[PDB]
Amino acid sequence: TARAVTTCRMCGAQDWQEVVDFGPVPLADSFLEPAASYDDEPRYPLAVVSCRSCRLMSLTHVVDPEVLYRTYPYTTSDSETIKKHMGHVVAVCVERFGIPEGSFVLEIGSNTGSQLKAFQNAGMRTLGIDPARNIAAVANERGIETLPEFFSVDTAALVKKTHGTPQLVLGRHVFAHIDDVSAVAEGVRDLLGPDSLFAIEVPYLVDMLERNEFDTIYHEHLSYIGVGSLVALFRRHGLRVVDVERLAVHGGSILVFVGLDEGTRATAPVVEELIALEKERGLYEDATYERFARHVAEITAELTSMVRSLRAEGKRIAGYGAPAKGNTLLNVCGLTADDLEFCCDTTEFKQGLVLPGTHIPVRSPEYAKTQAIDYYLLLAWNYGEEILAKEGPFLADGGRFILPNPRPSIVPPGEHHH
Ligand SMILES: C[S@@+](CC[C@H](N)C(=O)[O-])C[C@H]1O[C@@H](n2cnc3c(N)ncnc32)[C@H](O)[C@@H]1O
Ligand SMILES: Cc1cn([C@H]2C[C@H](O)[C@@H](COP(=O)(O)OP(=O)(O)O)O2)c(=O)[nH]c1=O
Ligand SMILES: [Zn+2]
Repeated sequence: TARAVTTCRMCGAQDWQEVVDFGPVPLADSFLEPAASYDDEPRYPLAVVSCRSCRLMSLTHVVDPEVLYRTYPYTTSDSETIKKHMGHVVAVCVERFGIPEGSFVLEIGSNTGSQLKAFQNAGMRTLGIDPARNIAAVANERGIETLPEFFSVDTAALVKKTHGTPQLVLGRHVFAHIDDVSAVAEGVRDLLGPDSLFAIEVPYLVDMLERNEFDTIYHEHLSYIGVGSLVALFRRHGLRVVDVERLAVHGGSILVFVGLDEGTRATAPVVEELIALEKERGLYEDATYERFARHVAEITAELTSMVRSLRAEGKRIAGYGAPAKGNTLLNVCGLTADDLEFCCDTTEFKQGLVLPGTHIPVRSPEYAKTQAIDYYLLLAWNYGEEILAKEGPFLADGGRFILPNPRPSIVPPGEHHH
């Protein structure tokens, strides 16, 4: 079973309001071999709570990281969107903070090592840390040195001893996946020199609330983060938030730079600005999260009836992409193989498998192109621009997409938008 949250990860208080509860839900990245039955499929409570002190949003429970990540088989996206964004991460880190060539960049949750590869092409020394054994072996094979472990205070000390002081420590979409964020902050503090930086990229709570991105709630995602809660945490570990960049990726994200409290790096005014913006948009008030809650109920209900209505008219519907978040979407909406006949997905490992809970089949794009699908529910909506850009033939044939946020809508729209 999953361990229950007592006190807050960031600020250490214990005072939260309930925001939404989806009950027991199977793990979003636990895809299944098809056929037979699925009686023993594990399910865990999926509910979110908001800490009234620092306003970290968090799941009620913490599924064991060993279970989640040790055989995590899914590689970093090889999409043009992510290739470009990884190049941008390098650019921002190097150019904004003046990291010279030959500097050392450590990455937490480095996966297959593609982000590090880009840092190596910019002339940097690198090292990865990722517990997915399979994936770490691929990175190591490719020539990108990766320790096959979770990040910790002791692994941090092993890195310092063997590899030295990093000019940059990077964690992309991994900081929200770690329960003991205090230990990370400690390992980081020990690692950083006077002008070293700790940069983390996470989905921005402001964007999640405003665009009603409830499908981004899943067990892997323990935290849902704003700038406020991070300052609260780093205060308690001799670390200080020095800069933030808002990004379009993954439905609205923040790339947060953190340095030693008593180090070289000055705090930029942007940090205060975003903290003021968070207050100004109701993040410290109960109503905001009750409003989120009904938006979810509204979107969930109108998404299912929209799907079931179209099916009743004799239209065929499939899912486009089989991302982790799509499995929250379809489980919460209670959709099944009768509603979506398959989900197409470019991930070879996923092809031939079946989705968690809903048990919808996952098929290949080459198969999908042989089927007369009228609507695709766009589950990988964070890649909307890239996806729509290569689906001209489908759209030209009168095919349509259903987007789940900010509100359910049909692409193409009825008129040209300027
Ligand atoms: C969703 S992925 C992020 C992959 C990559 N950073 C990206 O942005 O595409 C989460 C990755 O972090 C790894 N991970 C999870 N918990 C970790 C921890 N405590 N320390 C280091 N890596 C971790 C997982 O094995 C997985 O490869
Ligand atoms: C960009 C793109 C992604 N996909 C799929 C590949 C991935 O399995 C999924 C995107 O998942 P992603 O959001 O990158 O991560 P996660 O594995 O946590 O969901 O969508 C397509 O099928 N076609 C596409 O054009
Ligand atoms: Zn808190």
